[PDB]
Amino acid sequence: MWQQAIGDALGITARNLKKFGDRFPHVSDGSNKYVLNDNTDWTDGFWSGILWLCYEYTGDEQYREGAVRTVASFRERLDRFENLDHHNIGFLYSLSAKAQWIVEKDESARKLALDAADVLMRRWRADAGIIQAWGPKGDPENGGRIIIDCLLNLPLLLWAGEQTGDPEYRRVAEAHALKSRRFLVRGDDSSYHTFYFDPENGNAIRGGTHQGNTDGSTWTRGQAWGIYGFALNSRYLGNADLLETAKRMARHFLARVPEDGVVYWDFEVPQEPSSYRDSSASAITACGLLEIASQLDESDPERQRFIDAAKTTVTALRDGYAERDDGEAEGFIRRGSYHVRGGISPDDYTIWGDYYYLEALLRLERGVTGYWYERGR
Ligand SMILES: C[C@@H]1O[C@@H](O[C@@H]2[C@@H](O)[C@H](O)O[C@H](CO)[C@H]2O)[C@H](O)[C@H](O)[C@H]1O[C@@H]1O[C@H](CO)[C@@H](O[C@@H]2OC(C(=O)O)=C[C@H](O)[C@H]2O)[C@H](O)[C@H]1O
Repeated sequence: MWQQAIGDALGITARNLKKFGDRFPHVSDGSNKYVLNDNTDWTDGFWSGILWLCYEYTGDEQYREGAVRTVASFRERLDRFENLDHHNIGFLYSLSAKAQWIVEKDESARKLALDAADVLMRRWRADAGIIQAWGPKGDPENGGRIIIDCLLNLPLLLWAGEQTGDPEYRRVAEAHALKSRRFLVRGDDSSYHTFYFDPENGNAIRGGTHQGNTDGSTWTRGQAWGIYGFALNSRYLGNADLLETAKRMARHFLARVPEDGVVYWDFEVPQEPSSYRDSSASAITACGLLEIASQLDESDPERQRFIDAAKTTVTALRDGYAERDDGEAEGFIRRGSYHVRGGISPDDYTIWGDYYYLEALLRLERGVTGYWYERGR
């Protein structure tokens, strides 16, 4: 059912850890090999997250040892503040530092994650009323810009608050999430990728993207970040509207799933085989669907509908996109897309797609929920 699928991921990760050594996988680029970086992108945490996931599934120290080393790398990355002037602090540290604390209660890890939360919390522009996504403070173009991806960076702040009792975190967390819900989600339940606000007064300027097909289109990964993001924020904040928004976006997504069960990179481009896909968006949604259901009561007949939608998605990814552990392939699922608009890895492995695909599996097979919040929140 789910064991075989997890088995391939397990074997692939085992080979990868040895081959990658201390480096981090990002995306493939025209082949079955991952392009590695020295912990300098926004995705390094997904590697740490996959290693932690494999460790919890097998108990095999080879995975933990690898994950532990990535934690040391993140400590050094924070120390020399390298490529951290971004909102992705959550993506980077929730699945690495925070994960280790969620996994084994490592105090050193905990503090590393809290330290990361601090630097991120400062990304909040009291005026704009939002956590600046990309660029430096007051950038001449991105000072007041929010990307839907940012919702996944909030759990690190929400977690820090509960661990520090400091109300700062939660306040800024909810402010950004409500702000996103109001300006990133559209009236037909679709969503904008990013939204711009005046840095000075904070007024709403417009919604748009440089990644989705058009400013008014629906980039599937963006819709996915919203589905999982809003659901995650609904858990921490006990916010029913955020949960409703998650459900709305989920139904919008599901109604546009193609015949083979995996989505194209954008809902507004030609929905046919010649268009590029984004298996990572389907993977993210599977997790998001399960997160949503977990917040619903059994009497709610929609709960099982989302659980089944999730199962169907994962099975679809497995059957038509998953790689077998053939001793060479380095990715879990094929046909993810980084930047179709730009021709950058438009049909490749994406480390985030792999992580969510694996998180969905461990959630479905073991009930493991990733590292966005303390197990059992
Ligand atoms: C400079 C960054 O890396 C570039 O590398 C590209 C490489 O991945 C590809 O395989 O080959 C290309 C040609 O050699 C090579 O240029 C990418 O082009 C990348 O776009 C570029 O900037 C990064 O872009 C991402 C996405 O816009 C930024 O934001 C992240 O995006 C996403 C997402 O879902 O795609 C999630 C995160 O929340 C968000 O931060 C990165 O910040 C930026 O570095």
